[PDB]
Amino acid sequence: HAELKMDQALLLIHNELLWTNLTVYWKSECCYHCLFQVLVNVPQSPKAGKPSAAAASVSTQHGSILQLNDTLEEKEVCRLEYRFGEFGNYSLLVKNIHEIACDLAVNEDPVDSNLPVSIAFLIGLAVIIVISFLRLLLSLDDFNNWISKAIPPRLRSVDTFRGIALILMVFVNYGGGKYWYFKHASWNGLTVADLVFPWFVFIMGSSIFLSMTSILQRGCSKFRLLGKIAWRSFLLICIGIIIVNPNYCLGPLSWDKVRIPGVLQRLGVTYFVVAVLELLFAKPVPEHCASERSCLSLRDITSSWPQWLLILVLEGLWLGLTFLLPVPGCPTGYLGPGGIGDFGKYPNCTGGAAGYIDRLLLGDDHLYQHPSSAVLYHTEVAYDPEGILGTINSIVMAFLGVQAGKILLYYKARTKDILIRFTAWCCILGLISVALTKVSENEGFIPVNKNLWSLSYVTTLSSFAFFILLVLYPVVDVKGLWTGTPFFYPGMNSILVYVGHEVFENYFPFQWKLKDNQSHKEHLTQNIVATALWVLIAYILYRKKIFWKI
Amino acid sequence: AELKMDQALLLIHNELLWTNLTVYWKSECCYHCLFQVLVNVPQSPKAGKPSAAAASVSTQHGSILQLNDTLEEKEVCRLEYRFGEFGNYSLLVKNIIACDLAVNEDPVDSNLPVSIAFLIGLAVIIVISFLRLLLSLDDFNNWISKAIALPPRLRSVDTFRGIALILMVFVNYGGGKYWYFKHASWNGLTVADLVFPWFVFIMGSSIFLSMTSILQRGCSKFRLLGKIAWRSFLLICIGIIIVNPNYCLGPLSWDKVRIPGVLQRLGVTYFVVAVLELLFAKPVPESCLSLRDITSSWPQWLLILVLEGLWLGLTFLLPVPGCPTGYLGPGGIGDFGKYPNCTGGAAGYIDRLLLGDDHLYQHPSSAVLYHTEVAYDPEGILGTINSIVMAFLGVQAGKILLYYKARTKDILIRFTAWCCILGLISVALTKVSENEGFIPVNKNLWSLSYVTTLSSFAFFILLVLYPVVDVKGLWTGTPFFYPGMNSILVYVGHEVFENYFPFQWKLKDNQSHKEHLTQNIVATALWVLIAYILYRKKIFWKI
Ligand SMILES: CC(C)(COP(=O)(O)OP(=O)(O)OC[C@H]1O[C@@H](n2cnc3c(N)ncnc32)[C@H](O)[C@@H]1OP(=O)(O)O)[C@@H](O)C(=O)NCCC(=O)NCCS
Ligand SMILES: CC(C)(COP(=O)(O)OP(=O)(O)OC[C@H]1O[C@@H](n2cnc3c(N)ncnc32)[C@H](O)[C@@H]1OP(=O)(O)O)[C@@H](O)C(=O)NCCC(=O)NCCS
Ligand SMILES: *[C@@H]1O[C@H](CO)[C@@H](O[C@@H]2O[C@H](CO)[C@@H](O)[C@H](O)[C@H]2NC(C)=O)[C@H](O)[C@H]1NC(C)=O
Ligand SMILES: CC(=O)N[C@H]1[C@H](Oc2ccc3c(C)cc(=O)oc3c2)O[C@H](CO)[C@@H](O)[C@@H]1O
Ligand SMILES: CC(=O)N[C@H]1[C@H](Oc2ccc3c(C)cc(=O)oc3c2)O[C@H](CO)[C@@H](O)[C@@H]1O
Ligand SMILES: *[C@@H]1O[C@H](CO)[C@@H](O)[C@H](O)[C@H]1NC(C)=O
Ligand SMILES: *[C@@H]1O[C@H](CO)[C@@H](O)[C@H](O)[C@H]1NC(C)=O
Ligand SMILES: *[C@@H]1O[C@H](CO)[C@@H](O)[C@H](O)[C@H]1NC(C)=O
Ligand SMILES: *[C@@H]1O[C@H](CO)[C@@H](O)[C@H](O)[C@H]1NC(C)=O
Ligand SMILES: *[C@@H]1O[C@H](CO)[C@@H](O)[C@H](O)[C@H]1NC(C)=O
Repeated sequence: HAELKMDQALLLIHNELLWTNLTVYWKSECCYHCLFQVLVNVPQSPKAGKPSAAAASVSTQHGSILQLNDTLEEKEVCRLEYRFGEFGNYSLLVKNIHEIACDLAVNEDPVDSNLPVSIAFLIGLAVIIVISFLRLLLSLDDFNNWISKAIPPRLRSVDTFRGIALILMVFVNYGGGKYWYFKHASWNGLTVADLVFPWFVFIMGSSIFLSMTSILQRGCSKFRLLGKIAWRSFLLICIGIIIVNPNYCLGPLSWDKVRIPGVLQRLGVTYFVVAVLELLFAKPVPEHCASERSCLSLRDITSSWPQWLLILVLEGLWLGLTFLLPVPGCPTGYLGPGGIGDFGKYPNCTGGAAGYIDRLLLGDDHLYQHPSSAVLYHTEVAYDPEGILGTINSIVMAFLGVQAGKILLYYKARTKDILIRFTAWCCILGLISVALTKVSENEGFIPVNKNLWSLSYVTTLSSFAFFILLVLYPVVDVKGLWTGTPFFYPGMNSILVYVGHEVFENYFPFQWKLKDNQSHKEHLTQNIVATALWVLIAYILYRKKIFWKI
Repeated sequence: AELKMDQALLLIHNELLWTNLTVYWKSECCYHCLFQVLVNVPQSPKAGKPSAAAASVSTQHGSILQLNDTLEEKEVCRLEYRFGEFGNYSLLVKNIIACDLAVNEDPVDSNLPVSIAFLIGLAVIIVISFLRLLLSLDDFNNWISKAIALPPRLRSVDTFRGIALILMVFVNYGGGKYWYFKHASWNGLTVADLVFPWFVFIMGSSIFLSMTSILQRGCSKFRLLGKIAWRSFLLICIGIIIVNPNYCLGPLSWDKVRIPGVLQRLGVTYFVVAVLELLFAKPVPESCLSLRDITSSWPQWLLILVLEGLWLGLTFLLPVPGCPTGYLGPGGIGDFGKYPNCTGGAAGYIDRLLLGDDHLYQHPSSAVLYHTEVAYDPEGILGTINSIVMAFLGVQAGKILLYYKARTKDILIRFTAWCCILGLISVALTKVSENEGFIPVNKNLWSLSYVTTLSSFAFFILLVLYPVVDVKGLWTGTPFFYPGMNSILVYVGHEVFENYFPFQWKLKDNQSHKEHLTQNIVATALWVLIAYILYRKKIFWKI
């Protein structure tokens, strides 16, 4: 409604005081321990009855804490903790009451982002898009008729899970309407965009076990499956480094500024490690005890105890490196965001041990230069979310996916046992996560961090994945009440969809110029249309059996 | 240092204290250009101290310099030297009025055998590296076990298309930024200008070679018409969406979308010529001079002649407002600058009238030389007629290849006859001159002489490829038909992956031909390798 943009409310401040230099400090409520950034400097009023006013633009995404203290006296005047709307015209008046108090007034009502659209506009847009697609499909055959008138099967629950993850990833990678909850969490906590990648690693591990056991029971030597695993991991790493990581619109690729790690690099490294582990210890899948009712046998874990032992050793290594690796110019065992986080006393300390290891082994230029904490915590250093330390927890979560595959493939005709074990695993992983985080975004022993790929992050997302599998496997596999109707085509063409949406970022169907580039509705509509078009492309590549696999 | 690629720093010293000298430059290859001012050199402040002015002159080909006084407006000397890349030329002029132009530093001249011998050396090095990398694949693994469509594709059309694809991948990436590996500014023929017409010719030949097989094997005409229409629509949509816009500048908008394009023109011509062939389709029949391939296509020939007449009439007779009728010139400063905004003439006027100025090629091939300020699309509306004509010439080549399958001599005789006829037509039209003649060879207008010249070249290439690769089998096209079978995928990939690392990386110095040429050769070799890899796995993409 003004020169504002993208969750930014203009806050006029009337310094009605006569002889006080007033400065205005602001800090979002999302910050755990952040410095009070300077917002605006409102000078003293020249005379009584003629206040001096200045214009400042506060944020809107999540809360706002305003601190007013005298610039010269360095004494607090008053504090506010308002939640300014998207395009509000809030006005703050500070004046003597008789000591000094500030009054906040809402000159113009906010647009109330996500309140107006809520679910009503979402349902309306979905219905309109569906009607338009159906009309286009029906009228498409009209042109063809005018001329005539003139003269071991793939598991479907895993496919639906991967399709859900892929749809969510395509939505949140394109922006997801540029909403704060559809983007990545700044440093800690969990958002909608933070869920997909751990789910992808979990499904990768489950598919690793499924494919491994299917190929081995087909009568194939381990020395050929090892070559397949190594080649697939190498292809993943190379594809990521060459195609996915760099933004070639900026310019040609130069090794001095090549981002070595990435999503596909991490996927390939973890795939190689966990698949080679499973190949090394690959027990044949045994038949059930013919009861299949409420069997308590833990043969699934007692047949994979070496893999579990090595995974726990790796997790202990991750904990030791995170909490006991002296980082120069940084507290040992740091988990904060740096920049202005933790009151700003460690500005060049994003990540801590993981960031130090990344900057040491790979160099500062070979890391993600725009980490998710840069926007909020003002981190000036380069931290890569897919670093080296986090690869250990990525391997751990891939192995948890392997465990889920073991659960769902050992007891193939014992769906009650499958659900019992999925419930048990979800419960125990949730208990571990709730012990580590203590139900807190930034408190607890190990908060839910994606950039660090925290152990609590892995446990929380693995519990979510186990619950999702518990919901999907009966409905989509056993009961058959559902088939993942809009989901499993991306589930089958995951790699194709990922590579395509990484390449065809700005292409017209997935991205077009907007009338209002600072509108949430326009961005959300564009991102939803792009996601729906990627689902349509995956469905087309399913109808014509074009399944790209590595 | 301060110089750029294909430029020489021309120092100019004037020993005259009574006449300021302004320096006018004009490239030798331009037909009729205004003498654009190069540098203004003031008079010498005192005797024995000539004023020094430094200017950079294009060294690609020719440099006509005229010095005339800025006050008396009278010329003092004229020189037509052809400078060299990264040179250092000092031009001293004194009252004796004569101009010396003594060269100080010898030019690098990267267009010299440093682009031939070095190219061969780079190719040898790349081949050796690839062979060494491929050799150590199975031997190491073995040593580690101790520690533990009724007829086949012609392959001549495929080799021709593969040559065209290699050329397009090389010259689209820049081709070393050489002047002869780019599109000639308006009239003229270069290595880049030869690619697209060959693609249209091969498209027509494949149109016939596939249409007759489809009709003879198991299919009807209505399903084939549906397939032709769907393929044309797909090509047009791909050209509009994926290929034409360069999305690195931002999201697509309708006010800045280029409606014409390479694939749009190919799809439109495919639709038109394939529909004509399907409508007038007759079985192929099994004589030193039969002439059946024309008696069996006389209706299509009549339609093509009518289309050619329409193209000629529109080009030479459509009244362009604020422009002479029958204008084949480039506008800008071309044709003595009397038509600053007339690029294309009738074809450009039709494009701007129908599709609008905003939906055209913002940066045509004449902007670099003739300084045109208007938008002219080489793949416009009017040139589609000549594209259809050459697609039908390719269809005629396919008719020759398919009628006389039994008698190879009956194919070579027709090929040499058609090549000679089209070469004679082109010689008559252009008067063996790039800028003279009735209709000079011009890719931007897709001139009729351009179509005839490139079709004669294509007929000669087919006449030298069909025997060698098919009749006696001297040489299958080892680096050629692998892209020949994946043409559409190769084009789409190099139109999508222009900037990706294997095909493009950062250079030590962007103003160097030995670097750009190596980059483009590596990219083309990698595209040939990718097409070969897809051929090995049989992942051919069609439609
Ligand atoms: C890389 C990626 C394809 C690996 O996932 P996957 O589950 O291993 O995917 P694929 O379908 O490629 O699986 C490969 C093999 O898994 C096996 N498999 C997969 N699903 C299976 C199932 N439901 N039942 C049995 N086997 C299965 C098969 O053997 C398949 O190969 P085959 O069909 O040739 O035998 C996938 O995780 C991905 O697309 N990642 C990129 C997305 C991402 O990481 N996003 C993060 C945010 S950017
Ligand atoms: C592929 C392209 C050249 C035109 O297609 P084509 O020449 O007809 O080749 P395709 O490989 O698409 O083949 C299409 C048909 O020709 C057939 N065909 C091609 N060569 C053949 C041969 N030698 N013998 C028999 N049939 C042949 C194919 O089998 C297919 O027929 P089907 O319908 O029976 O499957 C075109 O789409 C393209 O690549 N354009 C980009 C290149 C370009 O224009 N560059 C300009 C510079 S940017
Ligand atoms: C705004 O002014 C208040 C009032 O002084 C500051 O509060 C104290 O500032 C001193 C700095 O001299 C600190 O040592 C104290 O810890 C602060 N708190 C208390 C309770 O005394 C406040 O810090 C000022 N704002 C900023 C951003 O510095
Ligand atoms: C769900 C998610 O965002 N995952 C990873 C993320 O993927 C992305 C992130 C952003 C984009 C962008 C901006 C556009 C696009 O079209 O493609 C993307 C893909 O890239 C970062 C590492 O490269 C990490 O923050 C995340 O692990
Ligand atoms: C030999 C040839 O390719 N000619 C066509 C030409 O191709 C090009 C030209 C330029 C580029 C560029 C700039 C980058 C790229 O990576 O791709 C290209 C492809 O595009 C113009 C119309 O689009 C016309 O001059 C011709 O039809
Ligand atoms: C407030 O600051 C201004 C300079 O920005 C200064 O001129 C003025 O005197 C200050 N007010 C007081 C009361 O010191
Ligand atoms: C906010 O309200 C004040 C009150 O007068 C007004 O002057 C100002 O223009 C308003 N802001 C906008 C953006 O309309
Ligand atoms: C050359 O140009 C200068 C401008 O600096 C001018 O003063 C001088 O008169 C000119 N020479 C002649 C001969 O007019
Ligand atoms: C330079 O001066 C000469 C002298 O008359 C003139 O003929 C020529 O056209 C001039 N060059 C231009 C105007 O480009
Ligand atoms: C060109 O030669 C002159 C005369 O020797 C010299 O002063 C000048 O620096 C040279 N230019 C370059 C770029 O070396």
